[PDB]
Amino acid sequence: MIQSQINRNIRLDLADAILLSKAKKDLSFAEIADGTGLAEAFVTAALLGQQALPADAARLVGAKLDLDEDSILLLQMIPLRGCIDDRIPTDPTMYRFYEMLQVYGTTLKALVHEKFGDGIISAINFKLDVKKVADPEGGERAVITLDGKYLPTKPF
Amino acid sequence: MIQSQINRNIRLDLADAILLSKAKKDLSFAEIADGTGLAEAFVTAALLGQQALPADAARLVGAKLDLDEDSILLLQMIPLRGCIDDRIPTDPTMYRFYEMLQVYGTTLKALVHEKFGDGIISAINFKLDVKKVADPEGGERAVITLDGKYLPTKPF
Amino acid sequence: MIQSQINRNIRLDLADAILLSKAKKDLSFAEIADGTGLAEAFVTAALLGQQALPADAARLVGAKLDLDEDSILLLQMIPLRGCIDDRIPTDPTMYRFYEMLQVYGTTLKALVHEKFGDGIISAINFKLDVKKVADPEGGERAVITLDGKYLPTKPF
Amino acid sequence: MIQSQINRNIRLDLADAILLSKAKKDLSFAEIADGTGLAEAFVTAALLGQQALPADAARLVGAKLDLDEDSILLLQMIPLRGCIDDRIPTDPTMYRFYEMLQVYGTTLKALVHEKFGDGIISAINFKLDVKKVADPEGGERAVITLDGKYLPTKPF
Amino acid sequence: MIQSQINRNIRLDLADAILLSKAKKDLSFAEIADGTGLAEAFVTAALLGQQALPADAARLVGAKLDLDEDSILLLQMIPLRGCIDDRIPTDPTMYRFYEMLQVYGTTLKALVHEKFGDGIISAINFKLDVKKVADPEGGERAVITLDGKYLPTKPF
Amino acid sequence: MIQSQINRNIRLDLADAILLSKAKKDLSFAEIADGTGLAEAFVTAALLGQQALPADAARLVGAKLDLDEDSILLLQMIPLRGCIDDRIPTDPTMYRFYEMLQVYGTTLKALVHEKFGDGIISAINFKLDVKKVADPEGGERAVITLDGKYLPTKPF
Amino acid sequence: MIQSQINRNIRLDLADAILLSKAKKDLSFAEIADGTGLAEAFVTAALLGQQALPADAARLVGAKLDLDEDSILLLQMIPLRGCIDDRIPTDPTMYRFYEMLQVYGTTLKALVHEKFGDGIISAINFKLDVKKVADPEGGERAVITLDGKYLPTKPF
Amino acid sequence: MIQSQINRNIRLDLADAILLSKAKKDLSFAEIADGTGLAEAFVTAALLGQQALPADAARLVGAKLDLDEDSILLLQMIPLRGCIDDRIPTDPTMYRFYEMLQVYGTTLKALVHEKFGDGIISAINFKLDVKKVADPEGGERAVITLDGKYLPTKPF
Amino acid sequence: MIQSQINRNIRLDLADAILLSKAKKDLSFAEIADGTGLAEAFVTAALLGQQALPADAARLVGAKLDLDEDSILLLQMIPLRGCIDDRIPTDPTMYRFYEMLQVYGTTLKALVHEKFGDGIISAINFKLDVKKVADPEGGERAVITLDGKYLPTKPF
Amino acid sequence: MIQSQINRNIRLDLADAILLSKAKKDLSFAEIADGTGLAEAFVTAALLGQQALPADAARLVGAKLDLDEDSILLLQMIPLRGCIDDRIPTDPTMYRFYEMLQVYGTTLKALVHEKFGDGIISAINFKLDVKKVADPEGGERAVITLDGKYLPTKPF
Repeated sequence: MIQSQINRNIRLDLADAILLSKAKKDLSFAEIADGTGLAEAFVTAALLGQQALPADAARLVGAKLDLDEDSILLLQMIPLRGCIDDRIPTDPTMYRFYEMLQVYGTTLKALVHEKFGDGIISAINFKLDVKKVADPEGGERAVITLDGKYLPTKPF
Repeated sequence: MIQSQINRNIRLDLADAILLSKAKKDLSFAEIADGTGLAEAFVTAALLGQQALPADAARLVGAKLDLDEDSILLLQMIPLRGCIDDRIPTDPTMYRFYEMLQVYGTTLKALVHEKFGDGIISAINFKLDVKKVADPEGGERAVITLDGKYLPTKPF
Repeated sequence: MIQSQINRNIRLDLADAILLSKAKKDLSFAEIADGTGLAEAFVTAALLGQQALPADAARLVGAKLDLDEDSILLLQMIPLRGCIDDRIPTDPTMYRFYEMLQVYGTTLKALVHEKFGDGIISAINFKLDVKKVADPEGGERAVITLDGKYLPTKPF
Repeated sequence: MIQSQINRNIRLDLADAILLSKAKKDLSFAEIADGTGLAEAFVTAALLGQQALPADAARLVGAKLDLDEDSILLLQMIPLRGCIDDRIPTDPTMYRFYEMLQVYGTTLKALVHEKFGDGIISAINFKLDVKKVADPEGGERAVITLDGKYLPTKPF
Repeated sequence: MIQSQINRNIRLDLADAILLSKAKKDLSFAEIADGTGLAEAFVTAALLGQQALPADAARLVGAKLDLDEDSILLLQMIPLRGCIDDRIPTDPTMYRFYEMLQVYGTTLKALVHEKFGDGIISAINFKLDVKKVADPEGGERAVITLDGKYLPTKPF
Repeated sequence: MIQSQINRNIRLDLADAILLSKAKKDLSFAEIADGTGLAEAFVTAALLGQQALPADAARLVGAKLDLDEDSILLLQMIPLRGCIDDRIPTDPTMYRFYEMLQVYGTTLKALVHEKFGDGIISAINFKLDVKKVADPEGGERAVITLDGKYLPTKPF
Repeated sequence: MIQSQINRNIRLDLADAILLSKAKKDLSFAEIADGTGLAEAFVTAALLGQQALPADAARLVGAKLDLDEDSILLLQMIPLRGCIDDRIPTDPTMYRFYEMLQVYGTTLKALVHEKFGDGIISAINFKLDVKKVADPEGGERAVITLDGKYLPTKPF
Repeated sequence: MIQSQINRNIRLDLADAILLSKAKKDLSFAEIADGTGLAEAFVTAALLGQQALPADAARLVGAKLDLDEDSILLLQMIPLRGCIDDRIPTDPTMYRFYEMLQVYGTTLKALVHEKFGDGIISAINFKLDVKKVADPEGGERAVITLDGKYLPTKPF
Repeated sequence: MIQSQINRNIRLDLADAILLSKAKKDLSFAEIADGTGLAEAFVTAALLGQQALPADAARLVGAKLDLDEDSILLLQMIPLRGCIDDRIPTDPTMYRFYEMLQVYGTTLKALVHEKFGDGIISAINFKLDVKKVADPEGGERAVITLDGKYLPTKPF
Repeated sequence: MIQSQINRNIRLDLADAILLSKAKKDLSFAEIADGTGLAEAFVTAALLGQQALPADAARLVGAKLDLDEDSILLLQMIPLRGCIDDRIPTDPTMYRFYEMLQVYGTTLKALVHEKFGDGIISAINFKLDVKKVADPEGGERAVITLDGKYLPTKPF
């Protein structure tokens, strides 16, 4: 894929249409990603404008959601990424993930440098997943796994 | 503990002093936390101004770091949390965790509502840890586990 | 249930249409909510894009307001919450509630930690109500009750 | 009292000193306010730089906290109010009250206009209290009462 | 009136249309307010989306400006107030009033507290008028009178 | 006077010192300005860093407040004006004047152009005063007079 | 003229239409202003939404650009001024004039107070012109002249 | 020559010291620059932290102001330029030059491209001066000349 | 030539249309620029709203992309430049170039002043290109060359 | 190196001390880096707080600049990176590199995706250098080479 976007509004407008069609068909994101060979977090992110789908997956989810030909093509374009309206989320569900950064951001830095060294944990060579588990005290917990490659910073 | 702070600069200035003492003594965060009974991410976060240490743990790390009495008291105080200087990190290592939110924030929201329902994954009833694993294609990866309670949003 | 929004403009545009119909029909929020079994503050918030209505209540309020079938479906979706245009309200009526945070925010923090411990008063396990009472000295007062669960922050 | 401040840092620096004295003396805000004749939220807000104490209460809390003469006088000055560092709190405890505004701000406006009319609920002719109660489902809740005069907006 | 707005763009778009009709009809704000019994500043503010007109005044100004019935209803709605695009005016005429705040804002605070005590001068229980007077040095001056009730901040 | 400042912190730091001395001596702004031949609002603004005092008034207020020689010189310097910490006041007393601009800013623009024409009402050739009067409904009111030269905008 | 605007987008949308007509007709701003009796900077500013044209000039440039009657009327309206999208220009050509203020802003203040006294150089009683001259070392230079009335700040 | 600064606070603190010395010695910027062969705008900007002085000029002005040897050296370093505290000036005298950009910024762009072509008028190959002239209608005017080289933007 | 834009949205909307046509036709930027005689970075920048194409190149790329006549004209106008939506990129690919300025911006300043002197490296007399090369350790690298004229800052 | 910083001010204050010592000693960055075996851009960045020096290089440059032992240790710690005071540079020399992003940011994205695919050019696996070359039309140019590894974004 060599085609890319520069205005996030195009794919994000498509995301809204996808969500409406998805709600009318009573579909889940697991169901949509089923048969694509791709993880639910990757396929979901693509629908929401933050990843590009291969052609085969794009045609599959486009059929499932009744998308027109322009929209199936748009899902394959490399996006202009950035899902937050204005830098800091207002939505409580999204905000809690930002709050984890406000509380543990420097701890993440410190422990990455202690265990790996100078450099970063990648957000590109990177996998994400969300699992629901029982809480032994009652209720449920989300176990969200961030799996990123360590890239070192060395002198040159 | 019923005492709390309102100006983050006090605990963050202490953090800078802790970090210099820690460097002079060639100490790691894992070995500072050893013997506290507490996870390294929790103890590290406390040193960096973002959690309160129980008294026994505050005295132990204070001994290792040669902290004065006011500093050992300060580590026990409930902090004014917020480790980011100005809302968005400049540091590449912490920025990548912000970028995961810019790319996957809406996917996290969508999958949380899919698997749990309306509501939030807690940043309060919450544990995190960082593990280093080998990348089968070469190098190292960080597996960062966010483990939060689901709190539902229901009508009233 | 499992469907959710990512762009607040969809439900906020619906709220504008809802307010027009409500005004044209000379309806109050109390009487739109009457018969739903849900509190006026919850139903009002849903109309204004900040909560999801159960199917039975969305159908009922949609009949009262002559909403099309897509609008009744949108009311049931889990919203992308955040009602303030740009972080700080300009409207005097909403600004006063922000001002109470500028004046008493640190007092709320201090007294919450004093009475409960480290942690938060939840905005999720949470309800509020607005009550009109007579002022003994003349005129009327609003008694706005914020009722949230204490969630402790514990070492791990 | 006709003396007032223009730079919040003077009283906020004093607040930090008060908090350290309070912690060294193992005092609660309820204990400090006992005997002043004033509500704990009012006295606490004054200590934290957001209200002015009458002379007798200033002298009393200054004895309890072993404050010097300049500090006792500062507590009686009318403050430059505003406790939030930079408009939006970073601290989770304080942030939850902001989130209440992001979710319910327009509902509070709508319900205030429906029950009272055009105008505002006052943040000046206004009392606040925080009450710890049992959660009937288990645990504890905060019942926070905002009690403000209705001021109408009428043509002229 | 119990109906209120949450999106200022609706009444502001109406204001743009009102101003065009006013310009085509060569009308002044003084002429439009004549016969309403309401001050020109109040009626003007309502046209520009910042006040609500009573029904009789809305019908009279609507006849003068040839407004449709939806527009006449909208003028009676309680607005989402806030006339400044983005917090600080760009327009020189409006900016000068902001600059008066930058220069005299702390003086206004200091003199209010000196003459009245702790508290505010209300922007709600409030009247405003603009008068043209001759400058004895040549030219003209505006005398703009801000008339607000004092509301005291008292201990509780 | 040809000397001017470029960093407001110098004169604002002086202002804090002036306020402490003023408080210790139980002085009002009205009596500090007594005998200067200058209006209380002008003298007060100079003490608070927003105007320059002539040498005679600077010595006169400097004696009343027991200011050192450098301070009396500073009060004569042309200031770097701007009393608001960060663009929008947090203090309720100053905020209300900002809110009057949010509600009536466009009304003030419209009425200025109607009565005078294109141009501005000056904040430079400008005087203000604060008067305390009875509220005929009960209580007290402030009548704040803004008196500014009309400067026309003309084609060239 | 007593008619004014409050939303800059109306005249800025007109400016875009003017620019398209001007490009299609191969006209310069000098040619458009020729015959108006007005300086090219003033007429150009009016076309771009920042000044008001007298009626004779409005009709003339309207004929040159084949504008409709609503547009010719809009050009006569007193504008809501402010041509910069979001406070700081992104465009290099416009940014250089902002950079001149970042480098020389305090020097301009200092030199104005030294030559004139306390007060301002007016942006209202003000003329601007752009002159192209040869660079004696090769190339071309712009000599831009800012010609503003000095308005003194005097005690009262 | 080759030494440069990265923190504007160091030279801006030096500027404050220079202004205090200058005020005590009753010096003007014209007299300080006298004998340097450099324009008063250039020397003044250097004192205020926005240009570098040659060694001969730096010792010369340093002797007039009784600067220590570290200060004379600092004046010769290449500065981190930027005199505005926070992007938009609060001071009325400096604000007027920003307002000229809000009013004429796009006119300056349009006339530069008309007279010269695509590209910029330089703020680096650039000179400015401030001249006082008489206003034939009474009073005084400042003529500020901005003189910058045209650098073209050409295809490659 | 002499025509220029003031609202970036016009050319940026055209960019979106170009990208859609480009993807439908399976074209690369390299192929679109082929035959123009112009570098691929310059032509691409023009398509994306940030440069002006000469007439012959505009017609060539217009034919390739099946653009209408208004669009071919628009591509020849001098743009209102600025491709970043809100100052700091959200997109990871664009953000890495901002991060190189956060890490190396003061080093670039320091080394420019050491090797060249006071002044700037031009962004106007400026060429850039992107080259794909083998990584000697495995994989691919981008070698991005910024080639700008040095403009000195000298006294006047 | 497992030690890291969380507050950039510590290393940036050290950078200012380094720059003063460097200026007093008439040293260039090239000669400070000479004998380290490290590139001038890397050593310079470390001195300015944006990289970590290995122990041998830290001791060598510490000797050259007469740094104390705490400072030599600080240069070895992994920094909290971010050299720009407030997100967008004010300094002209630094700003030109930001302007290159405003003009070419979307072109860089487009050409990276065209030549490499989805993903990023690394700012971590990354080197840069600054070279002076003669301009054949007269004067000098800077050739700044940004050399980063391509990291692909692949489906998972």
